[PDB]
Amino acid sequence: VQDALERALPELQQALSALKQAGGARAVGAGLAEVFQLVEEAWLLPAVGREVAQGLCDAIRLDGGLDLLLRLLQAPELETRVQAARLLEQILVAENRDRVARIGLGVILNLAKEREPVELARSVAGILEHMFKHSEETCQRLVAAGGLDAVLYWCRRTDPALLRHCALALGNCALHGGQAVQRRMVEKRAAEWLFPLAFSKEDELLRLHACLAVAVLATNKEVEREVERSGTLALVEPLVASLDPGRFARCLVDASDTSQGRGPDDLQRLVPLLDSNRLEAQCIGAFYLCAEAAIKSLQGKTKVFSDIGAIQSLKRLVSYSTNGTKSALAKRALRLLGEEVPRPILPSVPSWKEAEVQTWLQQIGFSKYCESFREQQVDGDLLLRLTEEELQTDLGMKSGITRKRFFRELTELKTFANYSTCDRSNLADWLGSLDPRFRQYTYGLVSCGLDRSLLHRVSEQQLLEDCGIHLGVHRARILTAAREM
Amino acid sequence: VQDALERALPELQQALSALKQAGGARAVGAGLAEVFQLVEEAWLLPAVGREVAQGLCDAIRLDGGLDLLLRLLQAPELETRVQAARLLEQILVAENRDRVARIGLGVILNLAKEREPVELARSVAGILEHMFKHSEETCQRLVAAGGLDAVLYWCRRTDPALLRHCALALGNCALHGGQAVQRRMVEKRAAEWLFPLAFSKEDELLRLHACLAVAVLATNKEVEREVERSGTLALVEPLVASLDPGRFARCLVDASDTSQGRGPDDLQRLVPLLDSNRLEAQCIGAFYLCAEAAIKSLQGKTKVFSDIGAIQSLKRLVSYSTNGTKSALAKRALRLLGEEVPRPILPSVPSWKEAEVQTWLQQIGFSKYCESFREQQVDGDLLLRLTEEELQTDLGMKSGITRKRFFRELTELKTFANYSTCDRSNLADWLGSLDPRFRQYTYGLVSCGLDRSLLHRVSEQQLLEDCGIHLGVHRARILTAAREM
Ligand SMILES: O=P(O)(O)OC[C@H]1O[C@@H]([n+]2cccc(S)c2)[C@H](O)[C@@H]1O
Ligand SMILES: O=P(O)(O)OC[C@H]1O[C@@H]([n+]2cccc(S)c2)[C@H](O)[C@@H]1O
Repeated sequence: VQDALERALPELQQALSALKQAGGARAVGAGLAEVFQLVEEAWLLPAVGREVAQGLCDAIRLDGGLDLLLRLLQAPELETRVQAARLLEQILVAENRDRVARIGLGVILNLAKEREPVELARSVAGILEHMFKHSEETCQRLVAAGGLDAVLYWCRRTDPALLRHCALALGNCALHGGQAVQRRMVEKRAAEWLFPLAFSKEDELLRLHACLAVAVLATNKEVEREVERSGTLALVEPLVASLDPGRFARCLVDASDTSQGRGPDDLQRLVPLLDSNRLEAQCIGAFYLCAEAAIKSLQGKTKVFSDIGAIQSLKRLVSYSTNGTKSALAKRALRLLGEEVPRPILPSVPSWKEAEVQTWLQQIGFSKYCESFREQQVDGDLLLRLTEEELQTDLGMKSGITRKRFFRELTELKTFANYSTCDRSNLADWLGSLDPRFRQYTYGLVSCGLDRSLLHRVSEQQLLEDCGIHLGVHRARILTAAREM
Repeated sequence: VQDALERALPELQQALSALKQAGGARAVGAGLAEVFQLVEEAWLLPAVGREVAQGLCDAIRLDGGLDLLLRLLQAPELETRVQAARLLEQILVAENRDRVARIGLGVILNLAKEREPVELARSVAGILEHMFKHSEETCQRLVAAGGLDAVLYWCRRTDPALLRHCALALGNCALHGGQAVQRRMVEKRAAEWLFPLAFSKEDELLRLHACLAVAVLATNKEVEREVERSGTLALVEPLVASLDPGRFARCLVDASDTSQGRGPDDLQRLVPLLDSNRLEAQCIGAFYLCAEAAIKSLQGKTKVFSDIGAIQSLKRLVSYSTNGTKSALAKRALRLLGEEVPRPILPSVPSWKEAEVQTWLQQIGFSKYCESFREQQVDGDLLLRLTEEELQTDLGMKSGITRKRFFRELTELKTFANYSTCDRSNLADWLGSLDPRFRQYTYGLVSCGLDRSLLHRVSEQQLLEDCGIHLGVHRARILTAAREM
């Protein structure tokens, strides 16, 4: 499908040569308009626009296109600025992204001080958004000085494209930025400014991006207080519930902000939102994943999600979902990828009987051992207290790899199980507060009769032997937490 | 092919005898011209010039030819110096190199102070450039005092041949010199003076050697700050991308600076540039390797690369390349040697399924066990956490040699894998900052639940058992690094 490359690269080289030869303002503007048209038609090329646009961006990278665009962007006249920034925001691929991070930092901030031209402001917002898509060190250095002031000022504006770009930029800050970056942004009242934007009924896209940024901020368990004080959290769920993934898929074809799909890096960033223990974050992540799933199915690719690994997260959500809209979104996405829909699994693992054990074993595809469990009368308690030796000898799992897979499944089930039948001190809640996966040990401690009050007097040997916590790091963390009452 | 040897040895002996008998300036000049012509025709002898020139250099080494040239180079008249140095730069093989390093230090420097004669300066630059190929202590001593000033002054000159000699000299200083030598050169503003040279569009060779020196300096992670402040880094990639190795091969036949190939030691120095973790350095290394591959294939030698080991680096680059220019260069170089081009492997190693495992196993040529991997349902997580005993028993690799080979392949894959799916504290980035190979351990730490923040509270036993870091030295280094936050 390189015919388009042979169609565009000669014209692109000619246009780049003209742009380098363009010393006059009119010639600069004409060349910038031509290259902008070329990159736009490359982007909108049906079902193949992404890779051809990336190739055009690479061809711009050679011949020093980036420095030429920066040079034209430093010109006194605003026409050069607007045209150059319009071109640049379309071509800010990861390679050009890091090149700008290395070289062009500081001029972009200075021209971002030019908040008055809204037409320029939209393009500058796109530039800084794509910069936020870059690594975290760039996030601190840019967001600290040029980020919050410019993004908040343009959020206070009313133009739709600028607000949409600002919301996307804030979402990228929340995703690629560190917990310190999110903390600083939250302290900068960013959520409070986003609250009208998410409450702005005009555009669904702006509200969606604002909800995404709010959810990613809520993933930080240190600033969530003022985050929920913003009130957007109670707004996130009704919005995602009201919207239709199929409707969103049919739309955005005309408004091609994401019509050509979304970068695998962006989806990889989104995936952690599923296992975030925050219902709004999981809702918005599921909605985005379902929308991108529909878009890719229209394009005809589903392997990218498996490469990212969202399949496992979605299936775990389906098996361990209590909400209705989360279940609907996950099932719809899985059916969009042409994947099986697992039946929800009964959470009362401690009270499980043989039927539940057989069902769960068949669900993890371990039928070869099912009868043995049925032979051994395995129930919830025994399954929860199952050990390596018992699995190997009594149940005949003589291959270590199979035992490792079984213990991985058991770890997942333990982490996402409800122990309300047995515990009474909410030891599971405390362990999850320390770390989600720590919940895997909860029943063991319950099997030991340990209590929160008694936790400060437990020992390492008691943890390893009685509680069966094989990992030394987890034992050390638990002991350190328990020593502090 | 000793016919050339018996053609040259008697004539060379006669010329050496005449030069020894030459007391007058005119006789000295005549003898020097004759021996220079002989060594020139010996070097340019088709496809066999190297060994015959080496034999001529050995014949000069005997009969005190080196000390005769030194004494003539100590003469008052400039003509004798220029002729003697013209001969010497051609006859400065490694043996003559070390002899001059032992004996002729300081007189060469003193005549290098005579920077005014540009024709003499060319030969002096050649002498010092070849001298930089010697050991690092000699490099320290001689480069520290005379080399820097002479090369900077001659770079300030306009002679293309002198400039090319200086660029090659700086590249040799960067390669053969130690980290202290590189630091001293960087402190001498070397890259800043190189910037106009690389920016001088006239000579492709001069720009290429300047970019080579810049890249080798950039391999140092202590002084790269001012190196990228020089600005040549943004120019390195366009140069290598624009040029064609075939163009470099068909050309330079007349300008026989490298038309007879390059010393295997030089290629051995070049190979580390491929695994230098810096895109520009790998680009220039790949370009040089492809050019030398073309030259050798035209000559008909490919085993030299296997002896040097560039095949492994090229294949690792091809498998684990994200850039297009590097991929194209490495693929073309491998096709020059008639070696298979491996298919690039999916970087999302944690998210691999059975098909990816089968593909990777077939790529490393471990087909004999693929079905077993299929039988045990090994996936990315299991493969990354696979142990010695599990491999030996479950997968039936009873021969420890095969297990060591498989674990070496797994170590390489881990070092070059992408863990962004699993980790979130960028622990891989920190480990690579400590040491690239340390990246192999990252997943294990991720499997242990360890992050950057808790790194300072890990212990040796936790590293050995939970993280499975078998090497005690690596464990000690990681613990020491973690103790310092
Ligand atoms: O996520 P990616 O594409 O690697 O990087 C973002 C860059 O791509 C352009 N873009 C992506 C998608 C669809 C359209 S119309 C345009 C953006 O303008 C930005 O420059
Ligand atoms: O070749 P090596 O061992 O890297 O360098 C040793 C000597 O060979 C001469 N030489 C080799 C080949 C082609 C020409 S024109 C010249 C150089 O003058 C150098 O002093």
